[PDB]
Amino acid sequence: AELEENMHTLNDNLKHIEKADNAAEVKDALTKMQAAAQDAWSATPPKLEDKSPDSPEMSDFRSGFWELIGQINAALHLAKQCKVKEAQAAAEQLKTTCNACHQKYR
Amino acid sequence: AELEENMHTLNDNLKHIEKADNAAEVKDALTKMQAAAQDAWSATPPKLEDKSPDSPEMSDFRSGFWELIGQINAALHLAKQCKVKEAQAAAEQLKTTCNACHQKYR
Amino acid sequence: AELEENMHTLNDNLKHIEKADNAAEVKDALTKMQAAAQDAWSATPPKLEDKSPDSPEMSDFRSGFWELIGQINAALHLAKQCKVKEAQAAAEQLKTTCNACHQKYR
Amino acid sequence: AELEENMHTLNDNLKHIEKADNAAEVKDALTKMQAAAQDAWSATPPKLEDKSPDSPEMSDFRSGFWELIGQINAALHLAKQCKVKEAQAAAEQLKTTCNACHQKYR
Amino acid sequence: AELEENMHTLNDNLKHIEKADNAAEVKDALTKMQAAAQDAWSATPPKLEDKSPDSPEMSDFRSGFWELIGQINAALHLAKQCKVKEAQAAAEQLKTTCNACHQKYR
Amino acid sequence: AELEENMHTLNDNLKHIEKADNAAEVKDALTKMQAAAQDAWSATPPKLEDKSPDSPEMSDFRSGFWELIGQINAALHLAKQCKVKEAQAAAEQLKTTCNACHQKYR
Ligand code: HEC
Ligand code: HEC
Ligand code: HEC
Ligand code: HEC
Ligand code: HEC
Ligand code: HEC
Ligand SMILES: [Fe+3]
Ligand SMILES: [Fe+3]
Ligand SMILES: [Zn+2]
Ligand SMILES: [Zn+2]
Ligand SMILES: [Zn+2]
Ligand SMILES: [Zn+2]
Ligand SMILES: [Zn+2]
Ligand SMILES: [Zn+2]
Ligand SMILES: [Zn+2]
Ligand SMILES: [Zn+2]
Ligand SMILES: [Zn+2]
Ligand SMILES: [Zn+2]
Ligand SMILES: [Zn+2]
Ligand SMILES: [Zn+2]
Ligand SMILES: [Zn+2]
Ligand SMILES: [Zn+2]
Ligand SMILES: [Zn+2]
Repeated sequence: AELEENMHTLNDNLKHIEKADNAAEVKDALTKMQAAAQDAWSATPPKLEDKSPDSPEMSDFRSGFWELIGQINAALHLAKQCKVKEAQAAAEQLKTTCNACHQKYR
Repeated sequence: AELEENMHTLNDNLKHIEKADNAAEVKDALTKMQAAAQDAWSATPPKLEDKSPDSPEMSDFRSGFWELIGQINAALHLAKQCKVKEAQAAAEQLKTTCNACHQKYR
Repeated sequence: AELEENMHTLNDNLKHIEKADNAAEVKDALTKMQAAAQDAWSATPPKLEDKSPDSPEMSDFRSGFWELIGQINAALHLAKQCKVKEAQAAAEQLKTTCNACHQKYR
Repeated sequence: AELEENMHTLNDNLKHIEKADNAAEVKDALTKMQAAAQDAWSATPPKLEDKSPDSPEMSDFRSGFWELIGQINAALHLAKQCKVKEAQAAAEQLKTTCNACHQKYR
Repeated sequence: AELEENMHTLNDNLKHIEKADNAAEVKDALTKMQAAAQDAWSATPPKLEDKSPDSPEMSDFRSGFWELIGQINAALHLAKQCKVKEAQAAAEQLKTTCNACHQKYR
Repeated sequence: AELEENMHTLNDNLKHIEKADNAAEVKDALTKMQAAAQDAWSATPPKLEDKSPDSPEMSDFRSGFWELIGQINAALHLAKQCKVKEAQAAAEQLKTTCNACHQKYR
């Protein structure tokens, strides 16, 4: 999908996680988030169209999705442990990574 | 899967592409390669276990899979155009990227 | 996904079909369209939140996706016959069905 | 699949749900039911082959699968809440919807 | 699925192959056949419920699906070579294997 | 995949099961094992390349995967019952079947 649709997927599933009433919903939403972040990490955003693939900006953009995906997976592990509230709190913390990328490259 | 199993998947499917007799086989194998490279780009290899995630080494390791995946996708586009020989030749060129990573980090 | 994300999926894949250079791309995009239309036909749109499920409006809304999905499948059959231009022309004709629903319920 | 195979899938999975000993089995079976009902709602049954797609009969036939799918999803939510007995009881109630369609159109 | 539903899947997809107008349909149907045969080879049929798993009957029953799956895959290879008529003729030949099993164990 | 890659998949997932901290991990790993065993049961191993498909050796090789898959499924049922330790103990017992095949045919 387009990068912007991956972003809508990330945003909508974060909301599902916040309002989830059970572990299965949190796991389902985190899985959809892992997939969207995977589809996005290789894209090139608008504000970076004019840059060498090896530009530290592109490398930094990637690192951001690398960090996000690591955090998504850690929250998913908590959900697999049936620690629903802890998984939801970890999902909240993701937003720091969303925000840090958006501040630089959105 | 473990990083080493992703590597076996990449290696075996390159061989299928070389010996393929039709576009469907080349597409199938390139698809399996995209998936293995996706599963690998987030891993941390042995020779790099002692490094900051932001270490230019980890960033470089990622860039290598970024490059590989771009080339896999370009070869896949050729196969979707039914340009089997051209796709096979592009698959050959991938090995430069395999080799460059292995020289540094394997 | 939310109804609005199904709509983004339909819109983006129509654009891929228009600019496609081969049958595989058209088939891939039509498949993603079938799936989005399937995810949408059971939803309830905003302008209809206040209506009996059996309201002729909800029945009409459904009929619209029923028609759309039939047309998506017919275009997909053309693509499976490798009739790329004909499939692209059929994809264009879909927009009449998009438009007719939007005029009533969007 | 043919409409009659979707019906066999619905019937067999209802039986699995009745005899299930755990939530995972109920969820698995309800998921297979959602998929079969999705594959069926767009079909046209024998006793209706001679009717305008907009015939209130075809619209009614669709509404029946719309209702069924809503009930399947509600039972699935109960199973995700680990309310196995409640999910099984909701699966029983589905049969009212099966029966009402069959009385008219089977 | 139940063994009898795997059999319905095999039967219906053979019919799709006979009436197919393009390679994609033949491949799609053969793929569904491979999956049904995979789901069946491990089952135990009624007329054999009273037999040691190592009974030469169970071993023979398995061999039959082993043979069938090999033939399904060979027909699929022909379809990937875009040899539609040859794939359809190979699909016809499958029925010898269906028949031989049914004569013994159905 | 090649038979040897199916074997790596079986081996790696057994290790995940041993070190699992929750049911979801055990189920995920057992599912990957079922799939690898399914991909392997139809192969022909090196030490048997020179044998009639109906050779009691090939029939015996198959029986071994038949037994393995039955045991994988039984362990999976325990995991679906949330009996994690019991599922892990059943996964241990699988190794008897791995070993018996390897002694004869590896
Ligand atoms: C970089 C490493 C990013 C991370 C991590 C996340 N996002 Fe993002 N996002 C990023 C960019 C470069 C853009 C602009 C894309 C464009 O086409 O302009 C966005 C955009 C969004 C949007 C708005 C989409 C739109 O309609 O234009 C949303 C709602 C959004 N991003 C959400 C989001 C969330 C919730 C994330 C973490 C869970 C997240 N993004 C991560 C870059 C990056
Ligand atoms: C880094 C960016 C790499 C790219 C691109 C590719 N490979 Fe690789 N590979 C890499 C590492 C760090 C390692 C060592 C992993 C370990 O556990 O030691 C490997 C290993 C292999 C192997 C051997 C696996 C084994 O049995 O130990 C193979 C056969 C292999 N890699 C193949 C391969 C191919 C064909 C690639 C391109 C198509 C490729 N790799 C890319 C790192 C990287
Ligand atoms: C009813 C039967 C519809 C059919 C067929 C299609 N669409 Fe639609 N669409 C419909 C509604 C009720 C809405 C409003 C949803 C809302 O939340 O307000 C929409 C919306 C769109 C949009 C805008 C999405 C947004 O960002 O708000 C787009 C781009 C769109 N729809 C596209 C689209 C296409 C391309 C279709 C056919 C291929 C199509 N829609 C069909 C209802 C219906
Ligand atoms: C209409 C909205 C239906 C709903 C809801 C369900 N079924 Fe159905 N079913 C319907 C029709 C029109 C038919 C006849 C199809 C034909 O080819 O004649 C059927 C058939 C069945 C059958 C028999 C299949 C056969 O072997 O001929 C079964 C066992 C069956 N249906 C089961 C079933 C169940 C369990 C349902 C709810 C969970 C259900 N159906 C819903 C139409 C509709
Ligand atoms: C054994 C190795 C078989 C092979 C190969 C195939 N079939 Fe079969 N089939 C087999 C059995 C033991 C049974 C009886 C199952 C039962 O529950 O009684 C069947 C049954 C069928 C049926 C009828 C299903 C029903 O409604 O009762 C059909 C239509 C059928 N089988 C078709 C079929 C086809 C087309 C096959 C090859 C492509 C095929 N079967 C292979 C055992 C075996
Ligand atoms: C026969 C019925 C087998 C069963 C059951 C299992 N394995 Fe196996 N395995 C088998 C063969 C014939 C071979 C040799 C394949 C070859 O190409 O030489 C193997 C090999 C392995 C290996 C080594 C793979 C390699 O790198 O060469 C491993 C690690 C292995 N098998 C593991 C394994 C496990 C864990 C099993 C049960 C859970 C298992 N195998 C079952 C044949 C059979
Ligand atoms: Fe659970
Ligand atoms: Fe083709
Ligand atoms: Zn797109
Ligand atoms: Zn809920
Ligand atoms: Zn692993
Ligand atoms: Zn391996
Ligand atoms: Zn070939
Ligand atoms: Zn949502
Ligand atoms: Zn969107
Ligand atoms: Zn293209
Ligand atoms: Zn069919
Ligand atoms: Zn059970
Ligand atoms: Zn069943
Ligand atoms: Zn059936
Ligand atoms: Zn056709
Ligand atoms: Zn291979
Ligand atoms: Zn864990």
